[PDB]
Amino acid sequence: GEAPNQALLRILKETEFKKIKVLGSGTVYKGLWIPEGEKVKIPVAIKELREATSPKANKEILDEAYVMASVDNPHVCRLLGICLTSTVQLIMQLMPFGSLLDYVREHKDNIGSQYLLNWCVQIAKGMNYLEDRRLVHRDLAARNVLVKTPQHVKITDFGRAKLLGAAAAEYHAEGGKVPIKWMALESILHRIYTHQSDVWSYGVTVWELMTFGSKPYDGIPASEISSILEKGERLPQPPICTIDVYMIMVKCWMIDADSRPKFRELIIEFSKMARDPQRYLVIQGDERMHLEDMDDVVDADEYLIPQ
Ligand SMILES: */C=C\C(=O)Nc1ccc2cccnc2c1
Repeated sequence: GEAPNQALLRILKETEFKKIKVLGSGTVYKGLWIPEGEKVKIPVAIKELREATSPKANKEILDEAYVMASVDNPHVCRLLGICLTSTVQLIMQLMPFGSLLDYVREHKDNIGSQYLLNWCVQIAKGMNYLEDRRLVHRDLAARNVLVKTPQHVKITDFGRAKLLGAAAAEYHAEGGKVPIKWMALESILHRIYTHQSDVWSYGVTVWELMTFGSKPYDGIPASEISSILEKGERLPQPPICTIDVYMIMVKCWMIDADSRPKFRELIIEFSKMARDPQRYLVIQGDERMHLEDMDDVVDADEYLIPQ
């Protein structure tokens, strides 16, 4: 019916890694992973559940683990393994600069057009790969992209991710706390999710980046979004955006899903713009901007296990 998912899920001993410090409150730690019987140290982020008495929460972390184990792309976050102690631990690649949402808010005065457009390309490559894998993210947002380096971002948070119905080329959900301000009209109205609903949220994510992390429809209640969208209203042109960039964002927000660009087309359009960034974004001072033993440290991206 479909191709078998031969991804490996790696179980790690808790003695294989050291928590160095806390990054956020379950709880995320900065840490180091020594693959058992390998002379390598891998910077990791270790996500540990708090209560561990919640069967619900345990199902949710393993779903995430299932999806992150099944993706292998330079622009999607990858899981190194899980640890089944009292509290289940997810070990992933450390992404030391944090979320791109925070990163553009914190660095709004240092970020030039070449970085914004290259990020739009990389997120499009990430999302096109996911589409190839028949995977619908359903929660794409500048908060859900992480910064390995200012040159290199990755889509994260597969908590909401689901497969597309090949026989049913759409997903059908039922309740929760949801990101109304990022969602396609068909999603808010009919809980319909596709790759094309992922393109709508890709549009909003590009608007967050191009406004240096402004809040979409700030001050408008979630209850009002569906009406506003139905009245043909959309997020306004960011000051730095040429009409070229903004028109692409607007195409991602068309009511007809099949009228939106494909991720493969967004790769192409942002790359053309990436070859001449000052033609496509106008930024003040753009021209003048730049962004134990570590002996056996290697990045996760240079740590490959056989396929
Ligand atoms: C690409 C693996 C991954 O998802 N890494 C991840 C997750 C959370 C987080 C928080 C703070 C710093 N780095 C990371 C990295």
